[PDB]
Amino acid sequence: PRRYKIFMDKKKRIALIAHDRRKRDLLEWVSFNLGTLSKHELYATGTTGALLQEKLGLKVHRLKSGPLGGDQQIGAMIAEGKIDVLIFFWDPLEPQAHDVDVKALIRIATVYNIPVAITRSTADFLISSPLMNDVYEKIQIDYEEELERRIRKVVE
Amino acid sequence: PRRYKIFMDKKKRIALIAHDRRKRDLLEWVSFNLGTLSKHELYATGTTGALLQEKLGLKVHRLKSGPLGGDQQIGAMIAEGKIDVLIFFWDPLEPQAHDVDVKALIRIATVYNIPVAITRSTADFLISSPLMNDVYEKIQIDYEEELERRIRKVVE
Amino acid sequence: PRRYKIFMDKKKRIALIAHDRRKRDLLEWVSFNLGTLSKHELYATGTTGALLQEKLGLKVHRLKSGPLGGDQQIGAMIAEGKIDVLIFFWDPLEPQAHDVDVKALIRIATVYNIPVAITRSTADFLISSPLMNDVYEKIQIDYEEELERRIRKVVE
Amino acid sequence: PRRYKIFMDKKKRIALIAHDRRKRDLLEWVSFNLGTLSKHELYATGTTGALLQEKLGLKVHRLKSGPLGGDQQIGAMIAEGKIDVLIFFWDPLEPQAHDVDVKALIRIATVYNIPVAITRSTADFLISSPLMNDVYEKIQIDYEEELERRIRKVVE
Amino acid sequence: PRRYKIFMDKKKRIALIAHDRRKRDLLEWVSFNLGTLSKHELYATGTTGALLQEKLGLKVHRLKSGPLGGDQQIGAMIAEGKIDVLIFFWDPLEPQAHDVDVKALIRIATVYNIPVAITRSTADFLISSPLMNDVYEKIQIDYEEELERRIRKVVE
Amino acid sequence: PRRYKIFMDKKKRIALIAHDRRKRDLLEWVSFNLGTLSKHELYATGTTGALLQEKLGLKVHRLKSGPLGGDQQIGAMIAEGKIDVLIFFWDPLEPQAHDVDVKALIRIATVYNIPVAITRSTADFLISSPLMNDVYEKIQIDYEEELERRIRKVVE
Ligand SMILES: [Cl-]
Ligand SMILES: [Cl-]
Ligand SMILES: [Cl-]
Ligand SMILES: [Cl-]
Ligand SMILES: [Cl-]
Ligand SMILES: [Cl-]
Repeated sequence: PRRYKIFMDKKKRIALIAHDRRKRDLLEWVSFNLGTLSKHELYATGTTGALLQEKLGLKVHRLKSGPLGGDQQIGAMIAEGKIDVLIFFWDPLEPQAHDVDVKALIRIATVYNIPVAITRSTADFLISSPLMNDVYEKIQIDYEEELERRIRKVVE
Repeated sequence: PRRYKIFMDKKKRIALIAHDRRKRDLLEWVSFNLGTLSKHELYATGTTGALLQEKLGLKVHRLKSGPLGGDQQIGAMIAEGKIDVLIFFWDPLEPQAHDVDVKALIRIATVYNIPVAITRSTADFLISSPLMNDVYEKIQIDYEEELERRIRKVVE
Repeated sequence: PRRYKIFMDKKKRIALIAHDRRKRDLLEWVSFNLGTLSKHELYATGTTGALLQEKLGLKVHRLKSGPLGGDQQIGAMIAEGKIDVLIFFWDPLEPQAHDVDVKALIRIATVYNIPVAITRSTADFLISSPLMNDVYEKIQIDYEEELERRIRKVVE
Repeated sequence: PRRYKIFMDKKKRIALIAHDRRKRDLLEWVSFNLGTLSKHELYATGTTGALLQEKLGLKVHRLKSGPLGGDQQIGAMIAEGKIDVLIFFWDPLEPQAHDVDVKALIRIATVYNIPVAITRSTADFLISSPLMNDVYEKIQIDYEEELERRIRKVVE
Repeated sequence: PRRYKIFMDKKKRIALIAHDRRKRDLLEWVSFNLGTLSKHELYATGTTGALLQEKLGLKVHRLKSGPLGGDQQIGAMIAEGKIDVLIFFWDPLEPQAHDVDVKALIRIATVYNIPVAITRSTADFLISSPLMNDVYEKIQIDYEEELERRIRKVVE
Repeated sequence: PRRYKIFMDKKKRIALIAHDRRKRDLLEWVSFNLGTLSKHELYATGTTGALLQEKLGLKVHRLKSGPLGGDQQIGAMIAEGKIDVLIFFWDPLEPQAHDVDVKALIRIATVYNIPVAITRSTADFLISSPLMNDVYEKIQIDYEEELERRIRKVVE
């Protein structure tokens, strides 16, 4: 399947997500990077969103709570081009029973090949890339072509 | 947490999904039950929906290909109250690598307690119930309250 | 592989299962549906079973505790035709470490295409279908034919 | 919870299972160790058992095909005390989609602390141990007590 | 792919691992089997290691804490031949969020076909096999040959 | 637990990994970014590394085949501080059965908070950041302290 060269916009649509024991960490990261982040459009799952607004006076579009459908809302937005950078701080050691599934989100982000930070150090590289504030070129694999060939083969 | 009651409408919004080797089975099921399904609003992932339009001339709202984000569109729509019945025929023996993930959709259908058929016989019971064509009462567990309080104790 | 038309009995063999935080919910559901349920034969995992007997004076065959083998006993019973309706209320948000695996049970129920309720609203549709108290027709996929063709190919 | 001691019998009840690409390996292992295995009671999933009967003239109790419920029959029998050794040769590289799930069987073997060989070399150590042909002592953790008390605090 | 006959050493390199609620159990097992275990070289994840040294005066090489990379250190050691017996007592009912993943470790042990105990009764058979203190023969599947044929096919 | 600061070096130790159907993509990416990658120390799983040596004459340290233990070698090296950037191009649609597990590597990269690219566009942001070629500060959560205290309360 084909690899296409696609141009991406200067102003980004950034989804901000954190597992519960990473919420204060995300808050702090956002707080040191306010100047750059305030040039882009920002979204968050419900509770992280409230925290940002409440502790920073930040302007963010709030989706539903991650475990109550907010994770699928943001995944759908990725697939519709309405989010194009994912920042997801997650708990690799003691995650809550309800803490949002990292897999499905990173998967749909990989399908659409968008920038993803799943470590805080990755987010620091992302936010300081010249590509953050500029137009840039990305390679989109033609997964639709691949998928349909396979489906037709099975179905006949 | 509290359990509270919601009355659901007579006319349903029904999501139809099939794993690749179950596509023809779901087509045969829809074809045999058209009189009843034609009273309702029908939705489907990309390829299953085209197949229904082509083979049956059925008026179905087509979403993206399931593996390319249609699954998450449908999950988002369940959480938003835009879908209130899920019919998903799946492959329990030989699923393809890309076959739509059953767990995440049944998870979100269960959070919002909507009727779900993940076997063909379950589907025959659903469509024959008098509640298919009438309003009925569902119990909605107050997951937002519990969740909010747990998140609080962690972030605190 | 072939799809066979198979007739199923008027009197059902119903397995009743609940994750810990759904046990009181299952109790209440059973309590509003006693009249219909008392026409069929009923089974439960060990602790749910005891609860039903203790809080309702219900007659139910008790298997082992779900996490100590009761889940496999009921799956085996499905595969031997000794259970033919599954009612499983489960915890989509805060499940216990030991709470019975939903996947394996829904899988073997799909192999044998029996009616399954994994939401309480699904159970209300099931119990009110005319098929609940009548003989009905079901489609059994010939999974055995499919499996053996595949196995022989690998083994030579 | 309490740990208590159970004496196990000299004559074992042994479940033999192999993933499709390991079927010939298990046949060669059984064939090389017949003198010892012939002293014990032998059980197998559907296709592995037929193969042993055909190729070696071995008296093996055949269960259902593993992917069609034989795995759960065997898990139920472990929990019931009807199987007390599990020999399972599995494919760690290229398993088929239907290949029997390793986790659920080792889970239940561990709950009931029975000897388990999930590598061929482990099997050579098991069958050569003097405990293969004698009675021995096993520690059984009182999982029912702990479980019961946890379920109680939740339902309460 | 080929099955090769490979000779293994009399003196073993044993990795000792326990989930948190099995740590005291592993301690006790080691304490009844000190005489045999002291003939071989012993390794453990960080915290289990400390416990053994602290409660038994045992000489063991300590890797990092299992959840902080110790599990991958031991898996790498298996793949490099530096560990050739795995003893892993694990929690089948109430595992901690951080408790070491059993799957990846048993998988790499199966790739390299080494003796594995994942039940305490299995460990008692292992430690009493004459093969424990002797040279023995093992069958190594040529997984490398298989893998490369597959990779070349995809990549072209 | 405490969050503390570590300064990372100008010269990076970079692990390069690709699922089989992404091997050619990673080769094209490395080829386009050679000027920058040649300033750093490069590591790769077995087959990806040979391909880079063959096609680009690149000096890469080759580890074992990913599915035969190279993945765990790399995870061990991350935990040991021997790798401080992970570039992993993976197949979100049609992964092979043996394709390297994404979760375990991103888990350990997150424990030790190193920069991670699991999409090609993330990789273009990483390599263009001024932090690629300078020293930078990372936050290391004190996971060993928390873990140690939790293990203690359990064993106690
Ligand atoms: Cl992080
Ligand atoms: Cl079905
Ligand atoms: Cl429900
Ligand atoms: Cl093996
Ligand atoms: Cl055990
Ligand atoms: Cl990508």
